[PDB]
Amino acid sequence: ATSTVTGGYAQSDAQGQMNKMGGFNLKYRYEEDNSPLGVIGSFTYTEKSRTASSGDYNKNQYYGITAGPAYRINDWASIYGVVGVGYGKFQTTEYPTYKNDTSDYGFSYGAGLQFNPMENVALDFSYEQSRIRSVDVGTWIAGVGYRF
Ligand SMILES: CCCCCCCCOCCOCCOCCOCCO
Repeated sequence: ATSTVTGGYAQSDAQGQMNKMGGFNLKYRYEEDNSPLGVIGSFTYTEKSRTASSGDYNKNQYYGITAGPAYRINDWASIYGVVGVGYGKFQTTEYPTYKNDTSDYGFSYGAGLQFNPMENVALDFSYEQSRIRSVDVGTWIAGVGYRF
């Protein structure tokens, strides 16, 4: 049995003018030595904050917790699909002191590929999609790590 731990930059974009929002992603994958089928869990977090000249301030945070099956195609490539929950927390302050916060969970799902350019190294690329209330958040991920 082996495990693969990867991490890297994540970047979210929602339909509706909610520009790019940067963060990170971590995945923990587990494989058995004698089956191509394993499991992978994924943690994603992005955020963006903005303060206008008017004094107004906005802060958006996105969390995605997903997991699913991972299939090893050959020695250097595997594919995976994940499902779970997405959480969005949106903070807004109308200067000087009017605040309004909203948060809610939604379904999240994703798919990715992991390459092993050397047996102990992993290059991970995935996309994650969540629907929180009516906003659709899409997040691209590129990570790296070790298999051990
Ligand atoms: C979106 C990407 C694809 C989603 C990955 C789904 C991968 C699920 O597995 C598909 C293949 O089925 C697995 C085989 O388990 C049997 C192996 O042999 C067992 C030991 O004797």
